[PDB]
Parts: sequence; C-alpha cells; structure tokens
Amino acid sequence: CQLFCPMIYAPICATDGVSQRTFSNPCDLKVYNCWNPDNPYKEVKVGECDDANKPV
Repeated sequence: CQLFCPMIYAPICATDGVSQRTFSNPCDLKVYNCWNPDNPYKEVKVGECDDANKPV
C-alpha cells in the first residue's frame, strides 16, 4: 500500500474478475484493497470500462 493522494478529479476502472467499479481517483482505490482483503480491486486503466474489456 502506497498512500499519496493528489487533488484532481480522475475516474479509474478496476476489475477483480467480477463487474468492475469506478473510483474518483487512483489513490482512493488503493486504500480500498489495502484494509479490505475480502473485496480487492485490480487496476485496468483510468476511465470507464465494461465487462467486455481486456484485463490490464
């Protein structure tokens, strides 16, 4: 876990095999997986992605 959050509005898409979710910023995402072991997310790209996309 690396916690360094900049003040910018950038949506990011991350998929953990299941239908993906979009966060307000990459730093807001990393914190979620860090202390939440049962519900982790894997970063694909910074955007809005669907379930028909390729894993990055």
